[PDB]
Amino acid sequence: TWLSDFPQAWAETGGMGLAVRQAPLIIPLKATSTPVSIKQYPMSQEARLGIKPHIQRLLDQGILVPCQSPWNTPLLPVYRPVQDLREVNKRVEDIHPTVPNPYNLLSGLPPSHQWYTVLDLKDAFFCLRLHPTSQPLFAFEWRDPEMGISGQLTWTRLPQGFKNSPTLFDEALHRDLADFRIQHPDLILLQYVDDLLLAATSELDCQQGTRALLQTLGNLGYRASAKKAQICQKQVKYLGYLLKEGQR
DNA sequence: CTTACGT
DNA sequence: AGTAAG
Repeated sequence: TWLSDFPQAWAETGGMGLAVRQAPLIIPLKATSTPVSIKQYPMSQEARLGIKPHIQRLLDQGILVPCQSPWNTPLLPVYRPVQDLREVNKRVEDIHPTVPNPYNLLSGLPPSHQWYTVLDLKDAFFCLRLHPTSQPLFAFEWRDPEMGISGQLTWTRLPQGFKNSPTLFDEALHRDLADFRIQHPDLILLQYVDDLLLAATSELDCQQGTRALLQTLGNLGYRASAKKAQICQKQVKYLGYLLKEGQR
């Protein structure tokens, strides 16, 4: 089965990812920026208890670490933690947006390629490391009033809610898949951040190309959702479109 | 929580 | 001058 054949490639079996070929990212600030420290709006016990197991898992995974930082932005409970990084985003230097819009991306799908595999990378941003010099930027406060600990945590990986994460991830995965494209010039590979479409001429070519892509992704440290994967189908859902007999 | 359009 | 998103 596709599951047991590629244990490293699936999030279900391969552990949390880590893009081992990608250097830890340095996040340049705008020329005039200084740190901003926003105090944490008090959180209800219900919200804190809802968020806590997620924080603990991220700590265990090394994705969060304790820190002391002159930067601080608030968490809101939505329960899962959502960080309001808008004041950090304002102080970080802009980069050119290189993620194509889905309409244009899909124009690169020729009618000769009607066998599809769609993969969704799990916890994609967390696969990219942050350089230690840039980690303090993203700090937030975490307290356990029944455990005594009251200090800051920050991210060791590219965080959710940071304005440049989608573009930085898209560019990093493009670098890591450049050789795959060269070794498989008969295949079409569309990348939209963490959403991938592979297109082939035939069921066999799609099967072989999908095996090659899963092997490559897992080897590089990325992880795809086995649950959501659409493997070697003539009909798939990709980026909100239904892809059927060349249409859409 | 806070903060950035259309009647 | 009463929605969506971090």
